[PDB]
Parts: sequence; structure tokens; C-alpha cells
Amino acid sequence: MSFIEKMIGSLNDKREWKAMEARAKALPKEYHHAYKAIQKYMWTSGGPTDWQDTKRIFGGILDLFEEGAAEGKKVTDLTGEDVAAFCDELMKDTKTWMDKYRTKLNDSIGRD
Amino acid sequence: MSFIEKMIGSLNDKREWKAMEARAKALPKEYHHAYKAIQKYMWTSGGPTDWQDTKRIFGGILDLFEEGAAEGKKVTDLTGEDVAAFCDELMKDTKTWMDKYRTKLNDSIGRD
Repeated sequence: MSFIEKMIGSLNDKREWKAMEARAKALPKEYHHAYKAIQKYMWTSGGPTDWQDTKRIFGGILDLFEEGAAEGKKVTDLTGEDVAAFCDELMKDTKTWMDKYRTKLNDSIGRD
Repeated sequence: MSFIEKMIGSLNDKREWKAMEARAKALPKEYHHAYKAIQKYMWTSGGPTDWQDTKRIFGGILDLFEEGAAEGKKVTDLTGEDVAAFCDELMKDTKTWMDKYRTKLNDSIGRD
């Protein structure tokens, strides 16, 4: 039943989210703050559009952050001070909501 | 009094908006539809961030659309079928909300 399968998928997704939130909380303050700042940035139209891609992107950020925190590195030693540019390289082959809106616009107008 | 001056600025802005809405409504159906589609696209993070720039951008779209409608041209004869790419050229030197969010992210993390 898709009704049930969707509900279970949501349980699973939210459980993975919770675990990812915990990974970020385990990091030092500056890293946890940076992760939350990047989340806000990604929860815009420059961000990923489904759970699969969100999981991949933020899980990668966490992997990088865990290595850096373990070496006592600063966040901006990893990402550069232009953190937004880092998010761009990170997202370059991932569909953004903006990508989807460009399609919506173009499909809407069609050959009018 | 800034309280009053702000209220009057809003009256003036909304009056200009109304007039622009009327310009678009005067266009043929396909052009009016295209304008509304572009509005939705711009009311995202790829769009302008203040009234001055909104006025400039949409007023320019209206100027173009009025010339094209007068020649019986199709909308996509003006913009191309990739309408999103047209909006990009249109916005290339105008600050977007995404531009502002990149700054917020970078300022938030600072040298952490």
C-alpha cells in the first residue's frame, strides 16, 4: 500500500535526519554553527530538491567536517572563507529547486 | 516622520504595481500569461530584492512585451523558448535574493 509505504519512508527519512542532526551536534560549536548556517542557505532555491540528494549533500558536509574537527582545523580552512562558493562546487551536479523552477517557467510558456 | 514616509512610500509603490499589473492585463492572453509565469519565477530566490529593481526589471519586460504584442510576435520570439535564460540575461547585473543569502552565509561563518 503506497499510503503505508509513504508513511514508513517518512519515518525512515526522519530517523536519518535525526542521526545527521546528532552528527552535527557532536561537532565543536563553530562547526555546528557552520552546518546550521549552510542548512539555512540550502533551504532556499539554491538547495537540493529531494531527500536522496539532501542526504548525499549533508552527509558529505558531515564527513568533511568530522575530518576537519578531528584535526583541529577551522571550518573555513576546509571550505574557504567564501562558503557559498564551496556550496556551489558541492551542488554543481545536483538538481536545485531553481533548476526545477526554470523548467516550470519554460514549460508554462511553451511555444507561446 | 519615517513612520509616515514609509507608509506613503508603500502607497506609491502599490500604485505603481497596480499600473504595471494593468499594463500586463492589456496585453494579449499569451503575453499576460507569460508575464505572470515570469513573476512566479522571479518571486523566488533568483529574483530582485527591492522595489526599485523590481520596477526596473518588470517595467523592462513590459516595454519589450508591448512592442512584441504590437507586432503580433509570439512571446518566445522575443525571449526565446528558454525563457529562464532570458530572465538570467535580464537579471545579470541586478542583485538577487540568492546573492544576499550568499553574503549572509559567508558573514555568518566569518573566519570560523
